Amino acid sequence: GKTQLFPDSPLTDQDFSQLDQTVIDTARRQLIGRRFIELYGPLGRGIQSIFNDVFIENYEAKMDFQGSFDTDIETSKRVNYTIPLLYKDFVLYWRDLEQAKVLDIPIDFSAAANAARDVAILEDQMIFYGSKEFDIPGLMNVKGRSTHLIGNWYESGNAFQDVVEARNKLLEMKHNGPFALVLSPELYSLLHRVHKDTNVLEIEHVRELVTDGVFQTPVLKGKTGVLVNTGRNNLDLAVSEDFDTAYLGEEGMNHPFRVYETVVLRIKRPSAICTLED
Amino acid sequence: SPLTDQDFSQLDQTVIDTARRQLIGRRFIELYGPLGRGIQSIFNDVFISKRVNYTIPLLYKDFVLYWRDLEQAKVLDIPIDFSAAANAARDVAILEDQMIFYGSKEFDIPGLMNVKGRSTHLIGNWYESGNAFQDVVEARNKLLEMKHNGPFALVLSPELYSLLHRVHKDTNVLEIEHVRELVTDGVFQTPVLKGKTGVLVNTGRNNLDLAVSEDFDTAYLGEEGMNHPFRVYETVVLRIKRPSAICTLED
Amino acid sequence: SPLTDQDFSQLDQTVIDTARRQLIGRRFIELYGPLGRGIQSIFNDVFIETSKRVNYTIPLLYKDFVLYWRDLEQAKVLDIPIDFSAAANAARDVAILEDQMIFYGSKEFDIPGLMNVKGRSTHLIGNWYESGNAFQDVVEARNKLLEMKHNGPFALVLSPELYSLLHRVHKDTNVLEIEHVRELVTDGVFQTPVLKGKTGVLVNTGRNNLDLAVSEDFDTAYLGEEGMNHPFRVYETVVLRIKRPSAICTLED
Repeated sequence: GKTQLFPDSPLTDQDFSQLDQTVIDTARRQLIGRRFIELYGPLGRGIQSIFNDVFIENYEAKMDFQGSFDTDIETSKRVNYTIPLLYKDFVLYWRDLEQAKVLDIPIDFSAAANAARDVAILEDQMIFYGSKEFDIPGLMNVKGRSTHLIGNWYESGNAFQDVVEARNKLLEMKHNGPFALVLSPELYSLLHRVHKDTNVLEIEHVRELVTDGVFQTPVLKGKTGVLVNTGRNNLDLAVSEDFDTAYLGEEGMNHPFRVYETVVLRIKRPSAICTLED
Repeated sequence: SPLTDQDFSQLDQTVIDTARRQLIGRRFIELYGPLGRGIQSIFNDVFISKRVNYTIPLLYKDFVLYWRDLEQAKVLDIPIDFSAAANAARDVAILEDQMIFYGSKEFDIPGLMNVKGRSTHLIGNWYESGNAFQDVVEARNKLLEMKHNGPFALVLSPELYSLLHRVHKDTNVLEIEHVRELVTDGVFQTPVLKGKTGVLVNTGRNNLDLAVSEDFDTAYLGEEGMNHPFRVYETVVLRIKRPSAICTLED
Repeated sequence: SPLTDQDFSQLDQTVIDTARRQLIGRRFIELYGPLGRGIQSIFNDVFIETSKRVNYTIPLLYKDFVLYWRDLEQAKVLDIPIDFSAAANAARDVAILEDQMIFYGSKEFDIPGLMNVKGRSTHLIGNWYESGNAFQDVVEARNKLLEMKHNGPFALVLSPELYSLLHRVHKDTNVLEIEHVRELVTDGVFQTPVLKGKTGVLVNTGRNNLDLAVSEDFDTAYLGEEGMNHPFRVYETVVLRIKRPSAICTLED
């Protein structure tokens, strides 16, 4: 196992397994974008860049008697994306490890949770805004997406009207699949009032149209939201290496570790995204 | 055949799963078997008997796989991307649902919302409480007066389906739970219908059915410029035998 | 017969299912067995509050449909299942005729029906548009039936209009009138299109009050080839015996 990878590690196989379990459990509870985006299978270390095809037009099926000789294919542009690396560091102290070993006390993996939280926050930020250095577009700044302006959401019923208008805008472009809604926390809290007309909570009424769930993320500030047509053919996440931990070697009698992963986001059809902005 | 049998199997499964998750009409309409390729037209007897002939149409959509990506896939031993196949399969299902709910004006095939001999019900303002229940009850009464007492299915536009999500006055229950026992075959919604429209249909293979010749399938169009084009196709048609067993909630 | 055993079995199954899902009277009325074809008349003793014996003649109900040789030839060539569609229409028509005979009798054979027998109770209904009136009317009808030493499980049959009018919310109550009505009527509430307007019937069920004598159930017969086509006929022989006319209350306008 991980002991073979780092034979000079203070921990044992059980401790490494517990650390990995803690890291993955902390990562799972914090990842928002992975709740409605499919994962392209783990490729491996044999790749360092990916290819993305961006479409600009949509064609529908045809009805005929026997068929046709010509083949109709939409025009697409090919681009190259560089897979970035995201990582964080934490330290374990020798005195605490020795005391736990001599007292037969379970080891406290608290810094690993903070490292995993920071890595997850960085990944969410990259997904929702893109990497400026590598020039990778994000959900809220892609080119060719639809834009909607929201009104005053303090008055009851306005949010439902805005969501309906965004859905109509997305539907007029031959997009009928299930939708997902992501909001800033300030707007998310405003949906927990009582709809006077229907005598129900506004969030419950909104959840009827958005059948893939409504989520909120802290990376969005102020009045900000996005409506996305869920589908593998529309957007995807390519993962080279998932969340993992590495031992950096002893230094100053203290043992540092690193938590790292390599992911990227591919947007195929920018027309399947609507952004609700102030 | 650039792909081996495993890749073809995954392609077929991907197309089938993508199509099945989107189809609405197949959830409450029976199929008249996979007849085969030996038939090209069907006969319908409207029992009011009048015999008509319907020509079975063909629905298809094409996509393409490139060879560089495939070769890299076998080189690196990684799963093959099939996003284009799913994107193609979605549109075929959408077109099939549109044809089922509105028919083809060029093939001269009636749809559920425009067939002759049906019943029409004018709905009221659904923004209040209880109006939807009254409208559904009246539509079911109209259907019942025509010697039709069987399982019923209700299909609504998303706007009306959302409007149904309210509180039934004086009983403190959701109206949807008060409708699900009258309409014992379920309530469905589909984006095909626009505005405030709906349909109530008495199910049963003796009232209406779907005749299919070839189900969803994939065909290789042959190599072209070292690439690989593919086609996704199917041949289906809808027969309505008792037009009186349909009530359209219009506005 | 052009059909083999399998097609005959399928035809019988289709006719049986169509008849079973369409018959209303058979839901709350007992059957006096399959008697057979050795009996052509029955005896009914009416108790009036004594016994009067009356001879009833068993009628025959039938309807004909046809299969076209071109369709069976095409189905045989293409190896596709045959289409038994006219049989469903014939079975539906026969069932409708039987229900009409049960609820109104035959004037030719002077057999009384449920809504026109002599020695029954009649109740005049009010305006059922207002909430609560129907509950009061049903309660009063059951009270009328109660002061006759009749307390068995009751059954209610209504016209579709009255049946639909009953699906509102009871005034000053959370529940609908359907539940309150079904509380009193423990044998179910049925509706049929045979009744027209605002009419209904409340019947104290039981073998000793009324029953059905069936000499031959639903069956199919081959009439022989004609014009290369194939006609068939669906038929049955039933009759209704009412023994205690006092156990019926008819709601009329």
